[PDB]
Amino acid sequence: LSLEILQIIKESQQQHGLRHGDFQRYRGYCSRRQRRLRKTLNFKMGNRHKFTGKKVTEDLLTDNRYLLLVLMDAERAWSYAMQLKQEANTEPRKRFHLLSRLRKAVKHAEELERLCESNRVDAKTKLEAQAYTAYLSGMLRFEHQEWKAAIEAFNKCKTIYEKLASAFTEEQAVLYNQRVEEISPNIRYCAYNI
RNA sequence: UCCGCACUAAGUUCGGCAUCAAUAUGGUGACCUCCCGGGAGCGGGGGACCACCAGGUUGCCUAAGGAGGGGUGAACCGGCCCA
Repeated sequence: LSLEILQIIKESQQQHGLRHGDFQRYRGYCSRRQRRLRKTLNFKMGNRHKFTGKKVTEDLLTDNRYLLLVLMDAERAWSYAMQLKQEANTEPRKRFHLLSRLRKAVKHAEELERLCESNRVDAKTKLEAQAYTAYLSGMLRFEHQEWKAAIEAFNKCKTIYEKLASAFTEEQAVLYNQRVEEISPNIRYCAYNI
């Protein structure tokens, strides 16, 4: 139904090491959270000695929790990419795996976006996921030095964030304004690089 | 505050399975094919295909696929230096 992806990710990253710049602990926590969610809802991927490719269909979205699985997959991919960003200063080889991982991060984001097109999901989650996917696509295109698509995605995501902030009270719009302030320097730097 | 309770929500600890590919250059090891010379052992030069290591741009790649570290390397079947 209705979910607050931004609130969940903000409450998760600010309390699991990322508040001071720690990515190993956040990645470990995300992996443990994914494992616990898989065990809790009986979402086993492969049995003993065998593996089967699972899929999140619209029929099983009635639990209002399978969104968190794909969200945590995307968050883990993003954390891995930003972790390799730190170690890419002295290891030039890490960049290829960094980009190969963020390319799958955008795939996870677009999967979580496309699974929300059904009527079982309210209008808030769809718009929030669209903003998240736009931000992720912009980050991906910026990291590959593609400026036009990155700035287009950044414009879309900031427009959605501003509309969402205007839709609510000023007490709760602070987080959306913070996200806008976080993404503005990237847009300005990309424009300056041109 | 007590519960052999129910599920949701985070961590301790121990096992099992699996852990990618293309492109440019150079190198090693098998095998194949063109030559020049020589009274032998052979010497010099050019290519086709496979495996691997280091290492630069990448992906119609996955739930992921480190350019990580170690050991065995066997019966004579990885070669090197070979009494």
